[PDB]
Amino acid sequence: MSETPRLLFVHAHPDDESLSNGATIAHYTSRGAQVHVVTCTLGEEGEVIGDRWAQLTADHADQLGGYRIGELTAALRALGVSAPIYLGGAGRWRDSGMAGTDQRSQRRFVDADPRQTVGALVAIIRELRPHVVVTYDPNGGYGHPDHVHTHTVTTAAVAAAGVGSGTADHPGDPWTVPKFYWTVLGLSALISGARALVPDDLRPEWVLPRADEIAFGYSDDGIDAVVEADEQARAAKVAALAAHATQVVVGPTGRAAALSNNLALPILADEHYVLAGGSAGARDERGWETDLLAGLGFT
Amino acid sequence: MSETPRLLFVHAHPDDESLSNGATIAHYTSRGAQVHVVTCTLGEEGEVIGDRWAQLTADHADQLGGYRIGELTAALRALGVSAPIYLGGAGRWRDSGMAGTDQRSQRRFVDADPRQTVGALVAIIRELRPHVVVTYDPNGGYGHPDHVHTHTVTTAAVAAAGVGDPWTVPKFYWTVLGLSALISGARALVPDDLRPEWVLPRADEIAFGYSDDGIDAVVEADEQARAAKVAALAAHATQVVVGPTGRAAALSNNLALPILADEHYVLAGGSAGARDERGWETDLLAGLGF
Ligand SMILES: [Zn+2]
Ligand SMILES: [Zn+2]
Repeated sequence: MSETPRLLFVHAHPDDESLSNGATIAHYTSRGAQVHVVTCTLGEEGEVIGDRWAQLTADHADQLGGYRIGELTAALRALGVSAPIYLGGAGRWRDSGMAGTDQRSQRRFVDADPRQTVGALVAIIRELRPHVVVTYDPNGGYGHPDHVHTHTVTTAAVAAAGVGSGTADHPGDPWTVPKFYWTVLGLSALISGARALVPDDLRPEWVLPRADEIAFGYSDDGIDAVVEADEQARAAKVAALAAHATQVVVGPTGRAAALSNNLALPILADEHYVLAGGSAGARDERGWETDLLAGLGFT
Repeated sequence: MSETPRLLFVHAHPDDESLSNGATIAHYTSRGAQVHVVTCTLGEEGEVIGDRWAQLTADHADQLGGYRIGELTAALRALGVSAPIYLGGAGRWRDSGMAGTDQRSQRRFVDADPRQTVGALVAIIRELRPHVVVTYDPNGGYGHPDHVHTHTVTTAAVAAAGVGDPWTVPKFYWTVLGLSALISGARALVPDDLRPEWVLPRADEIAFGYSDDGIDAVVEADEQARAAKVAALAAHATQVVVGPTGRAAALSNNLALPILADEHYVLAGGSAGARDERGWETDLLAGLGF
């Protein structure tokens, strides 16, 4: 274990950390926890909002990933995290592209040698020795191929990290992650969130989404934990999303945001999780932990 | 010619603005002038110093140009310039690489249609109406293909901008290396100015230095401007490292170079103002009535 708590979030693209776990990250950094984010790709295949950087996309100059390094860096800082960590090194494994898009590249993350991807993340785990690790559920949240792959890699890495390896002269330093969570979308919290939005929250060109285009929400019964952050944490999440300016636009009141598809989304203080490995601590009347560190003895 | 002076520097790659003109840019912005820099490529084909960003290069992830946007932005801000301007839009025309090289892209600046490149720069000039424009000499300084191309495009644009909305650039300069100042700067360096891996230069590693009689103007830096130049170079961390005393720097080849605040120019168009005992203007704006 040790004295200051340590948490690790493993994501696919720049912005995933803020969209999924921004409020949770800021929550824990503000309480003196050591939090790191690992990002598995630079996001080379992203769309761009606005004209200024529009020629950086893969179908033009194809330089978007390098630009998003600065966005990620600023977003992490807003969340209280000091620097990005790109799996295998910045630029190692390329954004694999949205589902269904047939993509040309011989460096795609989904195609990468599991020995290398898993090996890279085992090293990070063993170095950082996180008490909590967080990543996507098996369907990668909304089904993005890198999200699914990030889940597969991270699951395998968590399993390998605590197992003895290395040679007689170079023994591994194994670390068994105490608690392993999937970050997931809470269906009910989202409905509540969308329903609380007023026209003043939206930009004129944004459309509210209907049931069908949203999406893959867990029921309260499928959820094991929540971090219910305060307004200071939520405002950090807002600032982190604003920093990903090519990817995400925050509305006039900071209550809502939208990606390039112009679907308005609420920016919530509550973030939900499924416990995939380890022992739960105390659960409330919903059956949820209210602290990812629960049972680990920091309180 | 509004009485606030307006200056435009046209460069090939991120860092060229600070290596060539950093002190001059800071000198003028600190004095309330309107200064802009146009950068013609993102520098996609650059090498990288250090391991952190090493896989960004064109023979790995090929994403370095997008990363260098932030380096340029920070460098510009250290010089008092609020934002980068990439010719034709960020990413329009690619870094063409060193001479002799070597690439898959057909978006190279050197191969670009003159109508588009010159057209783009003409629009910027008519928009900014600079009193002074600066770019490389005809050999592009040290001969980088993009630097030669930048000179060619800028020269064509300056000529075209004032022909029938039109702006005739009052004064057009080439930024050049001063031979004498480079020799003296190199000589003044001591091993403490360098980092472990760097090599002190000699009479050998010079090349394209202009003589004092071939120079028309100098902007002599005060300490605030030199310090801004040093901060700007430092911001281009993938390309340039400043030494421990801030008096020397080196690119990826590890050849130490003095950080010479005094920057020299050849008047390529327009009329000179007052010259000093060296035969040099000491202000690019000389004779324009500010
Ligand atoms: Zn993603
Ligand atoms: Zn250059």
